[PDB]
Amino acid sequence: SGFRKMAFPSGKVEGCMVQVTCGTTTLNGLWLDDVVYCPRHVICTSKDMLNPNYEDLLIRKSNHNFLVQAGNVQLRVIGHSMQNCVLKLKVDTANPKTPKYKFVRIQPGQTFSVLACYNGSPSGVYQCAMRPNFTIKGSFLNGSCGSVGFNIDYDCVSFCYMHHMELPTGVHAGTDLEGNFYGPFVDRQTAQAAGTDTTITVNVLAWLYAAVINGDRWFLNRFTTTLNDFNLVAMKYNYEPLTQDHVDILGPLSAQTGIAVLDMCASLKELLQNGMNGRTILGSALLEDEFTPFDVVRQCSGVTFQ
Amino acid sequence: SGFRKMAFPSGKVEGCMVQVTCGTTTLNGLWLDDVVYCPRHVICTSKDMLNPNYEDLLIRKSNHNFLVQAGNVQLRVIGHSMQNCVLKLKVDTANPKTPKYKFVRIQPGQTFSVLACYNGSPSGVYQCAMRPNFTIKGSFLNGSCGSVGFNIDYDCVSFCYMHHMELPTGVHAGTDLEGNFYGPFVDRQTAQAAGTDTTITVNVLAWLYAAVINGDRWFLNRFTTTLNDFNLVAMKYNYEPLTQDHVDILGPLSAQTGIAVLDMCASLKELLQNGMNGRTILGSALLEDEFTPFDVVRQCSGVTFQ
Repeated sequence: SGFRKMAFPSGKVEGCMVQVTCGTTTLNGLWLDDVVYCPRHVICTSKDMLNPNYEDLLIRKSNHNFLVQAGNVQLRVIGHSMQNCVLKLKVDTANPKTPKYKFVRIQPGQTFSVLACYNGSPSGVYQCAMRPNFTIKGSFLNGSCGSVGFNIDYDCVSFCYMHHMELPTGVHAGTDLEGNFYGPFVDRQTAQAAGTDTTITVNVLAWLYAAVINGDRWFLNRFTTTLNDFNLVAMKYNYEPLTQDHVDILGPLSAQTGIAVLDMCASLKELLQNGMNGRTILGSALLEDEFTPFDVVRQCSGVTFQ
Repeated sequence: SGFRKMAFPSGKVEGCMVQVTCGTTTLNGLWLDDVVYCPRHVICTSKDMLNPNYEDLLIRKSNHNFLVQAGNVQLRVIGHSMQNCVLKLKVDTANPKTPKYKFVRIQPGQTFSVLACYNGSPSGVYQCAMRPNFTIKGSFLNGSCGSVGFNIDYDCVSFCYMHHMELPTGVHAGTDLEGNFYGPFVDRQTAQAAGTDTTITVNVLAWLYAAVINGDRWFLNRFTTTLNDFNLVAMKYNYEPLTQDHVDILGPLSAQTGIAVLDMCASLKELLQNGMNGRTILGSALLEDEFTPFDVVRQCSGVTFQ
């Protein structure tokens, strides 16, 4: 038993991390088959970033202007291209360590693992969630740009995130691997409003199920509630409204614990309205919303990937 | 910026995980050079576990009684032997993916990464702390036994933990890679008393420093305190006593932030006596003790390993 915030094993992703250098700037790139993916702002200087015209900036660059190093192997750049906010550097040799992979645009409220990298070398891996406002609360220092987030689905690495910038408010923003930002953000050094963030209600309920599986009763109540009436309380505490799609997602957790979803909603309702009274759930003094229902079933059944 | 509970990249360790099966039991093994290391209790049945005579049990076993699976290739076991509580299965072929590695016995309060595994397949990775009572609060289901914990020190994998058992109270226990348990525990299915656990005071201070580095300084108070007077307060709240060794270890964080170690203890003293009053520190409503001072410096300077 036990419950932890678990990241996917990163081996398959480590093999794809390269160092990409253009002019003075060095960040991380993703080498799959014979293409390296990296944030296009690698072609910028500190002052360019205030208002870059990326097309003009890239025109002054040629293939040989790009220094791509994969460990100690020098890669040869035979093409360069801009797709939305990502740069696709065509290189002469395919990555032999290329895993089975696809590019995926995830939904707000889904989770993924991040392999934080500096100069193309992996330093850590951690789990996180794409917030409802399309930000992520991560750990990215100078030169972490181009680090990617991913899920593993059996043998297939699903790349969903590439890191581009820290907002003035300290949260993080980035693109899918086709270069479309999550949210309203742009790769330019200006103040940028993230939305009002909300708590991912379906995730919080999945975590309450994880609590019961592991021995925590105490929040279980004698009440129940209705879908319509729970969302009234949700709106007051800035929880995402619950839909029937969400209730269906919680079916298996419902069936294993024997606790109907609206009964768990009633327990959560009392928690929002009266707090936790300085007691904890699965060791936490707050309500946790960074486990999807799939994350909970994986950790409580032991799904492996090889 | 940002701060996360970050695990080491797991690639080098994934390459060493195999599946080891004996009778009905299947758990995980660590294939380094031509030896597979796994818990010796794989040679036990459910009923054997009540009181195993491991010497007699291992005498009755033959090489062919050990089915070692590495991906799709089954390895041929040409020897078996017991070193304390770990079983050493000599195999026909040396692991071509063997990293530079050492076997290390860690101290209570240090941290390490766990590659949680089932049937020899990596399923997840997370950071954890060896508690002062020599247990770990991990996430281990049936067949996770033999999962290992480790640190990376530049290029060398330092294996420090092998998982063996869940205590009846739900916490976890295991050995170093020489088969010596951490703590008073034994590999037999009986009630086993773990110690009184305490909070790792030096880790909490490291995290408070991590908080200041990242912009959370509401808890900074204007006072100081003495080492003797702080430990008096610490003992009342089941914190580990702080030593000068601990103060010296926090030196670099002290110098980077401009907050003397004893001033930070004064902040912590107040935090223990009046709680957090519904504020958070680095997103958390409780005081975190699973980051060592080295963990904080790694994540705040961006040290990589590849």
